[PDB]
Amino acid sequence: GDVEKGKKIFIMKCSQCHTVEKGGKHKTGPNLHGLFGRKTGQAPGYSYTAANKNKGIIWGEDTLMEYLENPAKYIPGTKMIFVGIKKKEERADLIAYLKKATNE
Amino acid sequence: GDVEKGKKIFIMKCSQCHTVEKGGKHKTGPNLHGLFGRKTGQAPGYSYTAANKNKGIIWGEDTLMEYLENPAKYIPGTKMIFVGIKKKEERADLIAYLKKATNE
Ligand code: HEC
Ligand code: HEC
Repeated sequence: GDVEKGKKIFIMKCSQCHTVEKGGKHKTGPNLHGLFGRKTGQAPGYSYTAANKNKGIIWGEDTLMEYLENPAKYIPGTKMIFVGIKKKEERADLIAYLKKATNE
Repeated sequence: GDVEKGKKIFIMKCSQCHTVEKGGKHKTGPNLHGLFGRKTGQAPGYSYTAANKNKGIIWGEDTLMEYLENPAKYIPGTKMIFVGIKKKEERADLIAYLKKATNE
């Protein structure tokens, strides 16, 4: 994969709620440093909600791929609400941009 | 409705297949200039497939909003494939970025 494009994807779609760097802060979501090979729900200092902890799954390329591919199946209600809030704002911003750009 | 954020979303999520500018090129998808207030399937010069045309739907703020919220209502199988191909590439670039950034 192209890490430079992946960086832009991460900024746009995740960085509002997650940091990746060693010792980076917990925000809406947990810091993700050390994620690869860690069991779900094991970021130190982050208060997970009921669903995430009870998996027994190890994060890696393949589990991330399945996670991202059908998030609704696996994300808990809390994150679903936060994500839906961000997606509603993104839609309104996109439509705002389109009504400007396509009529300029 | 933040037009500048809307632009960034458009670049990331749509600009591979769409232009918005007057006289802008048709690419995988139709140029979008003048979209608002136009019926579905009426971009001049563009070769559509069946499942979009002859709707009688007029594009606007609300129909665009529903499109983004419920794409199954509007996107044909052809576009589903193009978008699914794109999302897979996105997932691989994001995962590649994460395996670098979360291990730095
Ligand atoms: C962009 C595509 C991403 C990616 C790759 C991830 N997120 Fe999130 N995340 C958020 C919250 C509140 C949680 C915890 C939910 C709970 O309490 O159980 C998470 C959790 C994750 C994980 C699991 C981490 C673990 O340590 O087990 C992963 C891998 C993850 N996220 C990746 C919050 C958000 C958002 C808030 C609106 C947004 C946007 C994202 N996350 C985006 C992404
Ligand atoms: C980013 C979220 C967007 C937005 C806002 C739109 N698209 Fe696409 N698009 C693609 C193709 C092949 C078509 C034609 C499908 C067919 O033959 O019917 C479209 C169509 C649209 C429309 C309808 C346009 C019309 O004139 O009726 C609209 C409003 C629209 N798009 C907006 C192809 C793609 C992609 C290829 C992988 C990508 C990505 C997008 N479109 C993204 C977006």
